[PDB]
This record gives sequence, structure tokens and C-alpha cells, in this order.
Amino acid sequence: KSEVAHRFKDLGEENFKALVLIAFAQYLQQCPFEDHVKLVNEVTEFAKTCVADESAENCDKSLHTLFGDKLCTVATLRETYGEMADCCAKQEPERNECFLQHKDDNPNLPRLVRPEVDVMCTAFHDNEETFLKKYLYEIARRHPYFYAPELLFFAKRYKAAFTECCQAADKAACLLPKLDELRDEGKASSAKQRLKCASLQKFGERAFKAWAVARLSQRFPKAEFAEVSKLVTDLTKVHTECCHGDLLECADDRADLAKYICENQDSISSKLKECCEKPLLEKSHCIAEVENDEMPADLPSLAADFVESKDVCKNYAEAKDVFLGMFLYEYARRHPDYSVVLLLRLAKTYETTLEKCCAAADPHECYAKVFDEFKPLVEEPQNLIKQNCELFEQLGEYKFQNALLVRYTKKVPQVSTPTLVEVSRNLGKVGSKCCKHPEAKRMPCAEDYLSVVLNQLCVLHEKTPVSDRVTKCCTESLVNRRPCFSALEVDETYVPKEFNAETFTFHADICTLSEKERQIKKQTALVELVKHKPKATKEQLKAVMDDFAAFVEKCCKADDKETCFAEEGKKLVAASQAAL
Repeated sequence: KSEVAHRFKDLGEENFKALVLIAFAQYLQQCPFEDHVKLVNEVTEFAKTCVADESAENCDKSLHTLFGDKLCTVATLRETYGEMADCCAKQEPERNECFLQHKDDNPNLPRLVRPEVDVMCTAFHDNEETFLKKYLYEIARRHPYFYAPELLFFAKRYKAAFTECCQAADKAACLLPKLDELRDEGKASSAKQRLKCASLQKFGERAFKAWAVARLSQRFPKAEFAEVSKLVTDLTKVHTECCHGDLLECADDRADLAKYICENQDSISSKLKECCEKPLLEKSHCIAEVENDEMPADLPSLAADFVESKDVCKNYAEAKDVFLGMFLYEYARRHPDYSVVLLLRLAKTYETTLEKCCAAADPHECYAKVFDEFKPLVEEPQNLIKQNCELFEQLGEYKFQNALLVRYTKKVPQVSTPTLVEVSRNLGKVGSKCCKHPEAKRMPCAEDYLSVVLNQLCVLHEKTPVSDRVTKCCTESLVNRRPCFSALEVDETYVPKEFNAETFTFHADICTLSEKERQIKKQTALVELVKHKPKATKEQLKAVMDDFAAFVEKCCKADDKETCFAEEGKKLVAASQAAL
């Protein structure tokens, strides 16, 4: 039998063209469009001829082996410059990896450009433009890991948009505010994902199970332990693939799944009616995270004292894996009000401890209310979301979200100025999209979201390696990430302590060079870090700065581009470090 045409024989053809492009274009990610597309055109071909006939010569390729051996070819030797030190070696296994499966990450390479003001409205005489070319863009750029089928789901929702409102609104208004929102949602999942791989095989594959047995049980909390373990065992497989390189199996798989999940509906989690009256595609992004859990649970199931007031320390605990699984899951069930990332810590203070004392010198009290020394590691969140959600509350949406900069730029003052200001504001954006939301529903979002961002931080910067600390809180644990960065004072380690850096204040009539405070502030904020990186930290001082660099606007007119550039440099560096 073959692989090629067989994949062709489920996900149809558009979505075969539709994968094999993004596939080939996360992969090599700098080579121009047509090179990539000729090569698709050809895969796309061929497939049809093992469609005709399995038995035809060389169908017998193991999928990759085609790509591998029709990729290096004229994609690559037209692509001759110096980072992919070719990787088609002794026709191997060790192809996918060494280079074809090495995706430069966040910050990959050229990028600045895009579409613009009026013209991108272009479902007239090509969707090769926009619709198609939301992959040499919305998937070459900064997303070599982005989850295939979800791009096919986020493809229609670039298409469908155009496919109504170029219309009466000149595309103007009735269009591009579905091109505001759904750009953060491109970043969101593409970033809500690098995690799910980072769990997967930049960290042990075993972890993920515990991730998802924690999670699918937080939403399907009557799903018997049987059935979460044919949803998280079935989801690893998917996610592993979309991570390990080979998508296609993926996209087929989340219906080789959803057409189990959603034929079984009632034995699993009631609330997946809606998205089962939804064309495949959108099934897997209702069920995918917009899944209002069916709290509260299975049961009364009164209490969880099988893990507790008993004597089966080991006796009923010679299944390592499933014992923990049934802690996790059953603990998971009654706690939509605690974040997975937390509960995963309670699932390592069972596991350790119960091993601390299933062994020696009885008796039971060792594990006697672990429930009552867990409780440190259940207070710090419940608490932290105070000096998350108050410094923000009555003290600033987009004003002092640049507090968490001051915090981070201090305690960890060697990550790259951007790579602060991507995070600094991003993990900023928890204050907004979660405090204004409170209850239980608060924390599950907000240790978790924070948890994603710290990962952006980690995955971002291996590339150049900086703060041995950041090295430490990334590596040492996944599960202990967000009391790590947190549990870090000002690393007085510093010096270099750069003085006086005038590839500094580019001024340049920024004031209406640039618009939308998202663009205005970001610079005004991009001032912050480098106004401390000289002088690591100071008390009151440092806001007599960002107004002495908020005149950065109002000396910017009447014959400018040299107004605020002589002026500042005296009056913002003169105003700097050690005296003022």
C-alpha cells in the first residue's frame, strides 16, 4: 500500500495542497514562494497517480522520503547561502532532523513587510494572493511550529472574510476589523502551541499525558478514567506529529479522532453538541480550546480519600502510571477552580512523597494530609493574582502594564530588549484579559497564560544564550516555571551595566511617524529597558525620565528631524544615571 495517495484519500485534495505547502514552508521558510509552490504542484501530482494505482513504481516511498528527496533538489540549490549546511545526507531518518526539521524559531529572518492600506482585497483574479499567501506569511514567519489543521481552519477565516466584504465597504471597515482581532488569534494559538510541543519533545513525551489527563478531565469531568485515556493517548499522537515534522497524518488524525469523540457525545462531555453541528474544520476549533467545561462533575463523588485515609500505600499502587493518573484525573475532576499547571504540582507532591513513604519505617502519617502541606503550593497563585490583578485594576490597563517590565528588566536584565518588550507587554496582557473575568475562571486562565508566555521567553532565546537564570527556570522545570521567574529577586549579578547608549533614542518624528498607542507606546516603552541597563535599579527617580522622554513628542514639530535629537541627547542622557 502507499502513504501518499492514502493521505490523499481522506483529507481530499485542497487540504492536501493545503498542508503540503505550509509543510514545505515552515520547513525552509526563507526561499520565495514559487519555488515552494512548483514543488507542491508536483507532490499534489504524483499523489493522483498512486491514487490511480497503489502498485505503480515508487509509491513505496515512506511519505517523508519523497519530500526529503524532492525538496533538497531545486528548492535548495537555488537556495544556496549559509545556514542550512545541507541535510539530505545518507538518506536517513537523520534527514528530517538535522536541518529540514530545524526551524529557526520566533525571530526567524526577513519579515518586516506584509499587505497594506487598501489593496490586499484581492479575491478577483487570484487567491494565490491573500488566501493562499497566508502561509508564506502567516506560516513562514515566526511560526514554523504552527499547527497545520488549525491554519486550514484559520484559512477559511481569511478567505471567508474577503469572500464577502471586499464588497460595499471598499473592504475598508466591514473587512479589516476581522483583520484586527484574528491576528492576535494567529499569534495566540501559534504561541499557545509551541508549548504543547515544548512539553512534547523538548521535554519528555510522558509529561503531556499528565498535562492532558489533567485537562480533558477539567472539561469532561464525568469522562471515566477509561475514556480520558483514549483522548489524551489519542492527542499525544496528533500533537507529536504536528511537532515532529509530519503534519498531514495530524489533520487526518483530529478526525480519526473527532469522529470518535463526536460519535460518542453523551458518554464523554455533553456540551459538544454545537460543534458536531459544525463542518469538520470548525469542529476541531470548538472542541479545541473554546470548550466551556461541564463543571461541576460526574457526581457528588463526595470525597477523594482513596488517595488518603486508607492502607494502600503501595498495595494498590503497583501501577505507577495509572495510580498518578487517577490521582490527577480525580483531583482534576473537582477543581475547575485550580489551574492545571498548579494541579500538576499536586501531582508531583503525591508521586514524590508517596515514594518518600511507601518505602521505609512505617506508618501512614507521612502521607497523612499531604492535603495539609500541599497548601503552600496552592496559596501562591490564589495570592499572586493580587499583585497581578490590583496593580492593574485601579492602577492601569496599558499605562502600567509596563510595571512587569520594570520587574523583569530588573530581575533578569540580559534578555534582549525586544525579547523583554515582546514578553513585558504580552504577559502584561493577562491583567486585561483575565482580571476582568474573576472567580474560579480567573486562575485556570492566568497561571496557564502566564505559563505560555514564559515559554515564548524560553523558546525565543536559546538562539543567543543569555541569563543563566533564564537558562535555569526554563530547563529545571516546565511545571515550576511561574513560581520561578517570580521567585527571583533583582539579580545584583549585573554590572556590564552599559552606560549611555545613543543607538538609543532614534526620535525621528515618531510622533506621527507612528500611530495607535500600540505603536506609539511600544517605542515610548522600548525606552524603559534601556533607560535601566544603565543603572540597574533606582527608587522614585526613573519617571523624571519617561517624561523627559515624553517630550520626545512635543519638541517634534516646526522643522523637525533635528529638533528632538540634539535636545534629548543632552536632556535625556544628561538627565541619566548617576546624579539625576
